[PDB]
Formats: sequence, C-alpha cells, structure tokens
Amino acid sequence: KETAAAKFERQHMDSSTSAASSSNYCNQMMKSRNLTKDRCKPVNTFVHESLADVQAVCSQKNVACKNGQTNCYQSYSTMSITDCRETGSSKYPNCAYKTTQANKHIIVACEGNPYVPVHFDASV
Ligand SMILES: Nc1ccn([C@@H]2O[C@H](COP(=O)(O)O)[C@@H](O)[C@H]2O)c(=O)n1
Repeated sequence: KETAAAKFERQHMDSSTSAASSSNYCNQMMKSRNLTKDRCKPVNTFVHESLADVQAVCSQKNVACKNGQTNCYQSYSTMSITDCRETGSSKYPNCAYKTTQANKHIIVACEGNPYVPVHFDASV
C-alpha cells in the first residue's frame, strides 16, 4: 500500500510552511492529506521542520511510548508544530478542526533500517 515511513510523511510533515498561517490551516491540510476520507481523524499533528531534522529525532532522547513500547524518542529541542483537533460539532463527512500553532518538543516512534519515524506519539 504505502510503507510505514511514507505514511508518516504524508500524515505529519509540512516542511513547506514555517507555521500554520490561519485558523483554516487544519481544515485544509486534513483534507488534502486524505485524513478525512473515510472518517474524521480526531487528532493529528503536522511538523514544520525539514524531513532530515525530523528523522534525526530517532537518535535523540529515548523515552517510553504511550503504549509502553520503548522505541519512542523525544526531540532535544522544540520544533514548530500545528496541532489539529476535531471540533465538538464536526460530523463526517463535513469534518471541522481547531488549529493550534506552537513550538514544542515532539515524540515519535521509530523503526527499520534506516531507523526512521513511523508513528507520531505526542507533543510535549
Ligand atoms: N499529539 C498527537 C497525538 C496523537 N496524534 C495522532 O493520533 C493518532 C492516535 O493517537 P493516540 O494513539 O495517542 O490516540 C496517532 O496515530 C497520531 O497520528 C497526533 O498526530 N498528535
């Protein structure tokens, strides 16, 4: 279908912009990245840093993932991110999201060879 690494890039990377522009940023990106195609994905984070900088997190601070696995890594520094959260009124297929732009550390799960990000765990 799509490799685990390519799925993570499509769902979470937005290196083209340095930050969310408007309050309509999530509504647009969630659709263009096809995250509202069968349902409205409730939460989704987009990272505004280069792909190389995001893949480097895999060799930074090892921490437990929310599920208890230990292949999660936190960035040593803060990164520009956009948190997208479904609104209380939102109803598929008319998905509506609330956009929050912020600078935070990210936590990702990595796997493979090369060892790259395959899952977005959280923003701290
Ligand atoms: N801060 C967060 C928390 C979760 N997520 C996304 O939400 C999805 C489900 O998250 P949980 O597994 O934490 O419920 C993850 O697959 C990840 O893509 C996110 O993108 N940003």
